[PDB]
Amino acid sequence: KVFGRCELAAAMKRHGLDNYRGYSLGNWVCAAKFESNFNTQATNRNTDGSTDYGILQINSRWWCNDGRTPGSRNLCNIPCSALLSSDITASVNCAKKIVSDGNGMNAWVAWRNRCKGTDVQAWIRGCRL
Ligand SMILES: CC(=O)N[C@@H]1[C@@H](O)[C@H](O[C@@H]2O[C@H](CO)[C@@H](O[C@@H]3O[C@H](CO)[C@@H](O)[C@H](O)[C@H]3NC(C)=O)[C@H](O)[C@H]2NC(C)=O)[C@@H](CO)O[C@H]1O
Ligand SMILES: [Cl-]
Ligand SMILES: [Cl-]
Ligand code: NA
Repeated sequence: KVFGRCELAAAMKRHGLDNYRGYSLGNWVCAAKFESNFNTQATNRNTDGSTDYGILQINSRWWCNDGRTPGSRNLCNIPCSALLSSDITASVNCAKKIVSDGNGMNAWVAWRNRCKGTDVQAWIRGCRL
């Protein structure tokens, strides 16, 4: 599924991401825009052999099992394919674990480089929330 901006904002709000660990909703919508262009099916392979999955591009070396990232952990206890679903529940639940892990949203390179320190509330302007 390719979400609309406000559609995704509303879905993320319902799943408790607004102000989760202090990150306003706009941060999460911004991170999803630049990680995946709002496409739940996005995948990208990294040089270390791990793969990033889904709307928040969650990485298979630490967070999910895809059967081909040797010596990886599965800290979210889920197959990486669960993260590609049109239902964002699995991605959100896993992201909550990632963002609690100490480095905050800096775990998302696109958030660090393209969202951090910007006017992120712009990502939710015009949305009925
Ligand atoms: C969205 C996504 O999948 N992002 C990936 C990043 O998570 C990943 O960076 C490394 O991720 C983990 C968690 O953010 C870090 O491990 C933790 O680091 C803290 C701080 O040092 C430490 O206190 C924790 O105990 C430790 N926990 C565990 C379980 O390991 C790790 O430090 C991150 N970065 C580095 C440079 O090590 C990167 C790199 O694989 O990929 C993203 O896609
Ligand atoms: Cl907000
Ligand atoms: Cl933080
Ligand atoms: Na993993």
